[PDB]
Amino acid sequence: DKPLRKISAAFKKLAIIVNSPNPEVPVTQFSHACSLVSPLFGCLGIAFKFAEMAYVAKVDDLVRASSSISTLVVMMDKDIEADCVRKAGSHTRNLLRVKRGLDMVKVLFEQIIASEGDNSLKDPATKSYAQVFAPHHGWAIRKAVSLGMYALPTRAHLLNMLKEDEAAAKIHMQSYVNSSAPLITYLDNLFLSKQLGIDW
Ligand SMILES: CCCCCCCCCCCCC/C=C/[C@@H](O)[C@H](COP(=O)(O)O)NC(=O)CCCCCCCCCCC
Repeated sequence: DKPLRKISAAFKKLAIIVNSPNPEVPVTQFSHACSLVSPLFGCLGIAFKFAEMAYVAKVDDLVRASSSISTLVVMMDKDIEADCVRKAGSHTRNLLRVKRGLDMVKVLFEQIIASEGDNSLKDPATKSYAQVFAPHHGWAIRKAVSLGMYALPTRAHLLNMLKEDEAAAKIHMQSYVNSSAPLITYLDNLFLSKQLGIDW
C-alpha cells in the first residue's frame, strides 16, 4: 500500500535485468511496472487526472500486447515487419509515449528532490514537463497542461497522498531515478539501433 515503494521495487528489477548485455525484457513485466507509475499523475490534481488517463491508455495497450508477445524487441520487430511502427495505436508508438511518461516522472522526481524546502510543485512540474514533453506535445496539449499547473497540490500534500514522510519519499524517489535512467537509455537505444528515431 506504499505506491512509491511498489514503483521503486518494480523498476529496480528492470534495471537489474537490463544491465545485462543482450537483455530479454518481458512485455508483461514491463507494462506492469509502468502501470505502477500511473497513480502519481493522479496525485497531481484534478486537472492532471486527464494526464493520468492519457498515460494509462498507453500502458493498457502494452498490457494487451503482452498477452501474445514475449519481449519489447519482439514487439518492435513485429511493427517493423508490418510497417506500422508510427501508425496511431501501434504497440511501438505507444511504447515511445510510455517511455516519455517514465522520463517525465524521473525528471519530476529529480526536480522535487532538488527543490527541498519549497512547498510548491509549480517549478518542478513545469521544468520537467518542458524538458520531457515540450518537443513532442502540440500547442493545444501544452496549453491544457499549462492550465493544469494551477491545480497542483502542495509538496507536503503530494507526499501525504503517497503516504510517505520527507525522508522515505526521498529514498524511494531517488531509487526510481537511479533505476529508470538505464531503462530509458535502453528503450531509446531500441528505437535508435533500428533507426526509428525518438522524436515522433
Ligand atoms: C479545465 C480542465 C483542465 C484540463 C487540463 C488538461 C490537463 C493535461 C492533460 C494532458 C494529456 C496530454 C497527453 C497527450 C496525449 C497524446 O497527444 C499523446 C500521444 O498519443 P497518440 O497520438 O500516440 O495517441 N499521448 C502521450 O504522450 C501520453 C503521455 C501521457 C503522460 C503525459 C502527461 C504528463 C503531464 C505531467 C504534468 C504534470
